[PDB]
Amino acid sequence: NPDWNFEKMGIGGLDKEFSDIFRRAFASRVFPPEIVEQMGCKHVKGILLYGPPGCGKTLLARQIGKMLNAREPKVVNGPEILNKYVGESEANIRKLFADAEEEQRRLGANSGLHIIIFDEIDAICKTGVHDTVVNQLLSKIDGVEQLNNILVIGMTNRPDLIDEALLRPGRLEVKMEIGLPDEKGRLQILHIHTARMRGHQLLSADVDIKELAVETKNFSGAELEGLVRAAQSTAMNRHIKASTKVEVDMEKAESLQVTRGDFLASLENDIKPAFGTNQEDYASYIMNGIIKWGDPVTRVLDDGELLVQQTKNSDRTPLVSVLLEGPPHSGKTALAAKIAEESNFPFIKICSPDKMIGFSETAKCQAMKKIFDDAYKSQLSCVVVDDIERLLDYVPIGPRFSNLVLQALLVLLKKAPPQGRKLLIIGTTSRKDVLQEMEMLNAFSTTIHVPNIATGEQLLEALELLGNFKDKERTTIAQQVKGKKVWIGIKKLLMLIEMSLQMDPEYRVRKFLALLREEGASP
Amino acid sequence: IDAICKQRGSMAGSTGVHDTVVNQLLSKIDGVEQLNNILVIGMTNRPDLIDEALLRPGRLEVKMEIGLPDEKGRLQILHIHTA
Ligand SMILES: Nc1ncnc2c1ncn2[C@@H]1O[C@H](COP(=O)(O)OP(=O)(O)OP(=O)(O)O)[C@@H](O)[C@H]1O
Repeated sequence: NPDWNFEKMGIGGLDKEFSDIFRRAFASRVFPPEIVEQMGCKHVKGILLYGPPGCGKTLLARQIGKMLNAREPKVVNGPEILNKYVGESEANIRKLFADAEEEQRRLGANSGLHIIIFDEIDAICKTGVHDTVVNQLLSKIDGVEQLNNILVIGMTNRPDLIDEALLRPGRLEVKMEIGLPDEKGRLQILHIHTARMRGHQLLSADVDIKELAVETKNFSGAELEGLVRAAQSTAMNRHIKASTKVEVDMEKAESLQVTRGDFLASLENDIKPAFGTNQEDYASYIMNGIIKWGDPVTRVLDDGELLVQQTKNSDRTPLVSVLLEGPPHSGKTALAAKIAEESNFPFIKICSPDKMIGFSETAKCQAMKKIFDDAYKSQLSCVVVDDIERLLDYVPIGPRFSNLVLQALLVLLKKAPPQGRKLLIIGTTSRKDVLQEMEMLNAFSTTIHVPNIATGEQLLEALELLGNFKDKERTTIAQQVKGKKVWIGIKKLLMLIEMSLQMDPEYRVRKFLALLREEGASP
Repeated sequence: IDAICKQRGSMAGSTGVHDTVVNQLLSKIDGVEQLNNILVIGMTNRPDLIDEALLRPGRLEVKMEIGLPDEKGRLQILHIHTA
């Protein structure tokens, strides 16, 4: 039988798609032809493969051409059919059907299978020349005479611009989607390149190919080869003392080694990716780390762990929400980012207003919808939304705000993901009364409170952990602040310390204390 | 180079002479026959108008940006022109 493997194709994921085809898309072929003719059914003869540029599509087509006792596939590269003279292109299109018609007449459908490969079909299919070509191809594929031994495979990166009539059933039946070169493929390519040098013992042992493969992301085979060549260039130039004139070469220009340093230098400053990659700048939201100046941090973190484990191991509460609360400058987004990082989930993302400046309500709604749609594809995911009041931009005058964003958030806060999947949501804000007065506080399942430095001993402990002031100043600070309560956030404390450290040592303490007096307050 | 090479299509004419030129150039630079004793240098003011196909691995694939000079460059240019 066809006995699909998909490991035959030397790739990954095809498991699912191969299954599809072998079991149900294609199957009439294996079935006895007489019964197929007797009842009905229709052999599939149209497959379209769409995805970003890569070597997977051509390799898959070659594997299929090896996946059957067929002829040699006929491949046309680009719009070579187009001709200056009238009539040549459609003539050639018909000329391609040579052996097919030969077998479709001498043995009809009872002959060998014919494979047709189209590269960048979008160029030819989408004014007289183009419409004539499209009509000729459509008639030849499906016309008065039916061919039962021709298969057409097309590859494109812009499926939206293909003719709709070409997607009618019986012309392009099967749809296939492609992706990018995975980590295992990148390792295979790097091994196919490097090994040659490994055999000659010319490669430094310090090189670790796994690390290089990990660093390279979104790099195709050509890009990896270019990176290797640039590493070779940086290695060989060590002996090329060329200058304004060009001396070139030395007594050690041979027996060269593509060292790791050359690889890294070429990767950073020589060869740039043509697509880039993702980005997770947790350092942006966590710039100065977390310092345990008291008990509240531990309480917040423990509640976060409890919520995470409830989300992970629940059956009838697949969706859970929580709200971070506190006064301004209390450090709320950093704690949420820390909890998300400690979650250890496959999918984590942050929605922040810093990425939406000058947007209208519709753009913000579309961005949020896209993020949640992406989150709905994984098995268990976490999402954090910070500065809710800056999202539905709010002003105490009027008051004024955006209703579309508020309604979208209210709808999204209680929509469960598809069956068998888990989602966690963490929201941060510094204005609870406003949200409560909007009837939005009842959507969240629970809340947590972020406090501020209250007692002087906590301030002294924070100073000691920061390690900025010495014992002499600490004695006076404790003397003057121990017998009184304080009210300050950590971010403001860092700002005050940085501001006060500018002046000369004789005044610093006083200046600092002066500032601490001006910023004092009570809840 | 941008005068000759522009994105395929995107032109309103019946002759279609702006596409055959690009296709012939692409075939000759990188075709079935392997020619490896040539180097092509192309300079332009508007890199965007160039057809995307010509800018890729194999075809061209090394691109330099010449920017405004710095204080040292200005000094060198003035010295050169005042020598
Ligand atoms: N124990 C801590 N908890 C939280 N943040 C801390 C802690 N120690 C140091 N930090 C740092 O203090 C800063 C807190 O600022 P953050 O942006 O988290 O506060 P915020 O209340 O969200 O700000 P704002 O109210 O001004 O929008 C961060 O740089 C964070 O890394």
